[PDB]
Amino acid sequence: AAAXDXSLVEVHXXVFIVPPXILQAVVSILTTRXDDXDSSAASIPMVPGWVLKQVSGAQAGSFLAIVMGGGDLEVILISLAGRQESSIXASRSLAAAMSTTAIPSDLWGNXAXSNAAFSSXEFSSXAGSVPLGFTFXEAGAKEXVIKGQITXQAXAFSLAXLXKLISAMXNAXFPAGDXXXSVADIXDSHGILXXVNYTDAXIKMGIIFGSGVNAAYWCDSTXIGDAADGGXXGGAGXMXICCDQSSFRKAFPSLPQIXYLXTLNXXSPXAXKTFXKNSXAKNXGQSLRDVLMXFKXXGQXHXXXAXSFXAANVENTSYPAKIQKLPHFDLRXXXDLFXGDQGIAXKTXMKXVVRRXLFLIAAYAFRLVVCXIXAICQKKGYSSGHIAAXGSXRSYSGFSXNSATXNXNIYGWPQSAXXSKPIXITPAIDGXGAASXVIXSIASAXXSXAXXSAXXA
Ligand SMILES: Cc1ccccc1C(=O)N[C@@H]1[C@@H](O)[C@H](O)[C@@H](CO)O[C@@H]1O
Repeated sequence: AAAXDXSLVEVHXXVFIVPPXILQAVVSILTTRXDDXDSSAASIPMVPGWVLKQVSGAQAGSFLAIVMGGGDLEVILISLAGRQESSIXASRSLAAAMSTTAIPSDLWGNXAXSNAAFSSXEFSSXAGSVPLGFTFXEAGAKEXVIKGQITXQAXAFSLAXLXKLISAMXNAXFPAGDXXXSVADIXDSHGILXXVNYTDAXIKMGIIFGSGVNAAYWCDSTXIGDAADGGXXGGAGXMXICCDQSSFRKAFPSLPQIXYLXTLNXXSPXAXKTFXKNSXAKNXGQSLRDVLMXFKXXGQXHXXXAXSFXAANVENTSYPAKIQKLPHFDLRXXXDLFXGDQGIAXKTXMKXVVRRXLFLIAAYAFRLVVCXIXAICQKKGYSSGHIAAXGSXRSYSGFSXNSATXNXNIYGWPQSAXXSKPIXITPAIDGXGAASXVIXSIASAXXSXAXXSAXXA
């Protein structure tokens, strides 16, 4: 707007501007950290998915899948057939009071009757008995696919006595009632690599850009450190990994962690998942709020104005999103927002700063966010491929285009349009649902023809 203001704006341009050189530096220690975690030790979990097989698109049949979080349980029935799939679903809301039940039988009892309900709805007969895939985004501890132990409750549950294998926990309540078999317990990122690969052979990774961020890809058993248990395993071929890289650089030798980012760390149930904190859009409204508050204090904006704004995480992700989507010019939509929302009255020169700031903040989450994608392709040597992306942040103003060209940056591609880029980020197929059904079909057979599903016991 005015000189004093433009100055302050260019310095925020210095703070949130992240050049390829930085991105290249980050990507480089990312390769290494990746390696680190596949080795006998390392800070990125890099937990094997136990998906030992590619997948054809020629796999057929009826498969069950569920995923539940706080709120709902999605039960999906999916119909598989020579590279296409038909899903049908239903959701059930967690009985208020579940999450904090004293009795564990309650949770499983819940998923078993919902299951009973869906089948009775869906079949009303049926003879064979169908495999089920449980996507349990919560805590590793898969020894095998058919496994799964709660490491720690996320999503805000707290149910006494579980850090057990959640699997035996649920089937039990099945027999009791009757009809299906839990053949695989998995992660949402795995699911999207898999289901997405069944429909598109060119898929090289499965990534989520939502509240949390993570990715999955296929490594190969001989390039791992798990090599000490196997036998029936092709002796060097096809192992899916759940990176759980939202923790990269908790050591901090290389993310361009600004003062705003330190603060966000601190105020968080502290000091972890720093790659997530620096590229998760879940925190982008709070990063926006901090600079804003910082300029108020230095008396450059919101002169006079009252603050109900100085409330940690008052601004969610939808605030910069909306400010970025502001179509016209005098940024009429932001003024509306700040106003009665916060009851602030800003002039258009401020709105200009608020917008330019949302701008920086979005683009850098989008840029940093692909550093672990290009790290995989490099480490695994994928010169071309498709990255199947899922997450809420992909229905965030210009995120798709941003990471895309961030990638063109890191690599150096001189290409006009995205569609022409060697590695393209495309939308995934359903990770949580179908991906979990496609992994059961894979699983089940391995069991069937008993080929082996985990580390030698
Ligand atoms: C915080 C924590 C600690 C270690 C291992 C798992 C977690 C986690 O929830 N991480 C989840 C991850 O499992 C999931 O794939 C993504 C995308 O949905 O969201 C977070 O990153």
